[PDB]
Amino acid sequence: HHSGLVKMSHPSGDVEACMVQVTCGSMTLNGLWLDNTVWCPRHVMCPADQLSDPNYDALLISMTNHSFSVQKHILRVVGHAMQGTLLKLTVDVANPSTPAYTFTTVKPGAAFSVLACYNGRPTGTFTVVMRPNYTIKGSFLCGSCGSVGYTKEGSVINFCYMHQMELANGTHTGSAFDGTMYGAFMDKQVHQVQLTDKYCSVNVVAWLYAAILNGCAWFVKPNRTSVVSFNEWALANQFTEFVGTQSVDMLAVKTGVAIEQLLYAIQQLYTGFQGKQILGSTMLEDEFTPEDVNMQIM
Amino acid sequence: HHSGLVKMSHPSGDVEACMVQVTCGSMTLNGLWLDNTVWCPRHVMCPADQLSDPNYDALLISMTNHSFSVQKHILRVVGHAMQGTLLKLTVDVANPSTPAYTFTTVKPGAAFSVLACYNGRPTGTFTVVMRPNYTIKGSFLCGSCGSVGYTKEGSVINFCYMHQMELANGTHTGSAFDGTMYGAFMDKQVHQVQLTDKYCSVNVVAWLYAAILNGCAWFVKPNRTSVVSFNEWALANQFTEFVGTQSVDMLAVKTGVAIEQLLYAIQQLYTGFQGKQILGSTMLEDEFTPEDVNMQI
Ligand SMILES: *[C@H](O)[C@H](C[C@@H]1CCNC1=O)NC(=O)[C@H](CC(C)C)NC(=O)O[C@H]1CC[C@H](CC)CC1
Ligand SMILES: *[C@H](O)[C@H](C[C@@H]1CCNC1=O)NC(=O)[C@H](CC(C)C)NC(=O)O[C@H]1CC[C@H](CC)CC1
Repeated sequence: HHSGLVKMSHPSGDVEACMVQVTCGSMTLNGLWLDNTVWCPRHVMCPADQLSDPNYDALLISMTNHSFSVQKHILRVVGHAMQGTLLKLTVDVANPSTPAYTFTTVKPGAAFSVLACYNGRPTGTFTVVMRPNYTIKGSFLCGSCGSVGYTKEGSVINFCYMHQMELANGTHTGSAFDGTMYGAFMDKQVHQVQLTDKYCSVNVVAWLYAAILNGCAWFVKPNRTSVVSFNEWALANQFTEFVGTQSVDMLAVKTGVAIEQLLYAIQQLYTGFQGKQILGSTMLEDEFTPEDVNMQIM
Repeated sequence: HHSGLVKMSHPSGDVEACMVQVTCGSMTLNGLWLDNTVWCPRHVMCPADQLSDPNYDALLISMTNHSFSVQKHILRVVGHAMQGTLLKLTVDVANPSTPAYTFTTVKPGAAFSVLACYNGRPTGTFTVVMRPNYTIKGSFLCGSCGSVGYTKEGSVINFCYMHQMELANGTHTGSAFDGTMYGAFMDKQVHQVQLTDKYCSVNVVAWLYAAILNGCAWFVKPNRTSVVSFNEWALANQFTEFVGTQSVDMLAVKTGVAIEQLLYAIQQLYTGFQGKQILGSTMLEDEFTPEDVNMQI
């Protein structure tokens, strides 16, 4: 039986109306136009020559307001400033389609939508999970920097990601809108190695609840492992710490299966399912969130 | 190495702008507002009581324009007609933000984006493949009927799907905008014969090409199988006819691996990968298209 549990993105219209193209000399990428501000990655300021030890403090100083061209396809720059790894450009027109929005950094295991853009033109949307090593997967090619990731709660869009780079292993990372880069990473063109990844325990729990909700519960036993004992075990077996939420608790209540029974199950299934399947899979899945499961199965 | 091959949907803004809620007596669902026309599933006319064998012709006759209420959240009806399994409602105001559009009927193996809506409010977007048995997977709950699926050629939206129903196995089907149901399913709440799914061979080929481009070519041998023998093989082993395309050919040029090498490979890998992996999987994947792979890699 098909669960109906699929990778689902937020509708992108609200964010499509905010996307612009930013150009600084030879470099062109994408920007986010909210009210009188345009956000974009600061390496738009760097010529490909100096991309390996860029001196951003001196590059900023050398710019005037005319150094920046902002175009809308899907504007006059009257101020410029640097905030971490992002530029904050002030323009003389307030975006007439600015959504209600917040800037909140996301934590590992959280899911968000990405609107992939090239030259200020939205081309596609997909959902990603911030991994415990502060990378995301997804699809990003040359020119995609400035593409934004976001969630939506009510009328309020939370902008949480602005795309910056791709790593050697093909994963990706970027900034939060406070200007910090997710994970270590520096916006320089140099080899950077990401930390070891980990399974997102709370998302595995959610997925196993989805399985129970879908009729697949051969893996449930009376046996239980406590949260504290699971987290001790998790440090040493490449799982994140489990933190519960009202969202998980809703699934426990709905199914009548306690969280602690699923943490025990995870300790057994970790290694393989010995010929059985769960939701058409033979390994644990950690990219669906409790919120995903509550939305799409109930 | 993460290949960068993901399930990508079209930006939904253009379509969000056309979504409305349609109410008829006690039922409500979603509709599509293009110019002066609102499209919605005709079972909006059916009371819950009588969803097993509705008399749609008599329901339509029983109606008047004032039976139907249309509201845009994300409107007065002055005409109403039935086209197959859909209603075509004429409203007095034209949708100003009507995108350039056409109506197309997707074929099995083809991908399209879905805007899932409840009460006229877009809530989510995902991509599906029309399966060889004319169903789709996706995520659709109560109130989702009237959600639409679409492709894009340029700035032009091709509307191909309006959601109608769920089958006992959890899969879904809907109407094309000419009013016909994909796969001849009836918009009646009754058990119906669902054919068996098959592997979309052309998408399997595209996936193997993606593996090659990602530096996973362990399965590539100089051995070759012709299209016609493969297609003969495919009938007895739950695969679809392979039909080449310019998109596929681009991939054999990019990689330098010929189609027939991969058709031979499919015949071997169908039995299992024998301890090895392809793009993190131990089974063949058939929901990424030639167009996906070219676009994303
Ligand atoms: C801005 O559009 C790009 C996005 C890259 C391009 C290729 N795929 C992407 O996601 N960002 C960068 O190019 C970035 C600039 C520095 C200054 C941060 N550098 C970068 O991502 O380089 C990568 C390119 C890919 C290779 C392959 C492993 C490694 C370095
Ligand atoms: C219109 O919004 C719904 C969408 C369904 C409902 C639940 N999930 C969906 O995809 N369509 C219907 O409700 C449909 C109406 C008839 C007149 C076509 N009925 C329907 O899909 O019946 C299904 C419901 C689930 C059961 C499962 C054994 C089979 C029949």
